[PDB]
Amino acid sequence: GSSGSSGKVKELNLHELCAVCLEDFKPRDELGICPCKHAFHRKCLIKWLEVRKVCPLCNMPVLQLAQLSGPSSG
Ligand SMILES: [Zn+2]
Ligand SMILES: [Zn+2]
Repeated sequence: GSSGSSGKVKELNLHELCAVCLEDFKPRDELGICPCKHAFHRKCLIKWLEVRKVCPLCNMPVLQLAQLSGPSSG
């Protein structure tokens, strides 16, 4: 964990924080958006998907993309 509130900190407050790692999302790292209106770290997701092929937020089974994006289905 983190403990040591000290020094001047200037980090715009937001209402969006990862669920797997629980760390303020950063632009430097790519963000993957899910069909459940939930975004996560390209790493957090990929990994979390291995141990649990579900969303750590809504907890919905995301195996196949229902939406008709491309003929890459079959
Ligand atoms: Zn994360
Ligand atoms: Zn979700």
